[PDB]
Amino acid sequence: SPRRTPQSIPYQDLPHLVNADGQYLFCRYWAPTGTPKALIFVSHGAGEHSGRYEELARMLMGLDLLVFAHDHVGHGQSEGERMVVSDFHVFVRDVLQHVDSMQKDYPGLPVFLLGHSMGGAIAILTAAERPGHFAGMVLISPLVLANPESATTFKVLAAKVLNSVLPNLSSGPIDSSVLSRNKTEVDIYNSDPLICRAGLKVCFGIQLLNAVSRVERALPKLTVPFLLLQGSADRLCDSKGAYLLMELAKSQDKTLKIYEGAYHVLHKELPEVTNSVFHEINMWVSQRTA
Ligand SMILES: O=C(c1ccc2nc(-c3cnccc3C3(C4CCC4)CC3)oc2c1)N1CCN(c2nc3nc(Cl)ccc3o2)CC1
Repeated sequence: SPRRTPQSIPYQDLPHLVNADGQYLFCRYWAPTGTPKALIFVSHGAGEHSGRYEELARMLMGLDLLVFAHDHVGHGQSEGERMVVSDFHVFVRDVLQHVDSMQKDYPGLPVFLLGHSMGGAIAILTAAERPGHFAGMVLISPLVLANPESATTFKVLAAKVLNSVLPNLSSGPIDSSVLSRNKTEVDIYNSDPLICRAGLKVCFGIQLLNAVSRVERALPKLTVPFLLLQGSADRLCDSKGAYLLMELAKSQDKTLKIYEGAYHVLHKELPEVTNSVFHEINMWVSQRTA
């Protein structure tokens, strides 16, 4: 009987890739009609999925890039216990597998990464693993420094799980309303059956803590060009992290745009913010694929 997504759709009916642990990842592609100028992988965040990037991906495809993505293990239409990961590096390993597969299929093209939130930490660690190989990285509110208060509170729970055997302990859910000022986008997020909005399993939050630690160690060695988009009112990925990334990265091509008063999900924020975000990514990628 065929392997099916967690929503019961046979993988044989969907674009997919099998990762190094034998788990099926659901994949998406947006390719232009002409010859592609470059490849770009879209790296989604915690609890969400690649389908949330439809509009951004179609904009990038319109610049003649071949955009590709997958749902990370434990997310969306990919396999794995929901919101569990044996180690955070699994996400990076799987991105690298998909990139390597695509570069075989479409050789000679430069490859970019775009990542948001947890997906931005994944993007940072992916570029850091392959210094010199990626042409550029677009980061929308990447997880660099967590909100200090939320992180300290969580670290209490983390102390229980790290010192005891408590496999089912969970944090309280994040309030989706404090992550975008656009109430319609919040309602869409709350309506999407592929989003996990349950409280975070403490074991997974521990891997996010590992992600923050690894990102810190990676920054002084990062050299990839990057565009960094950050809201000043981000209640999850603290803006201090974006400033620290600008300061500590060794990249010779680094740009920060701060959106004053904007919340975390900048590409699903108020129209004037999101329109700027799309425009600024368009300009930055166009200039680096000319
Ligand atoms: O990638 C992440 C993401 C990043 C980092 C996180 N950290 C925790 C977390 C959860 N529980 C306890 C503690 C924590 C900590 C971590 C840091 C180490 C421990 C912050 C203390 O959850 C996170 C989630 N996201 C992207 C998708 N997502 C979204 N998309 C949305 N679109 C709209 Cl329109 C409205 C709303 C939305 O929300 C949600 C955000």
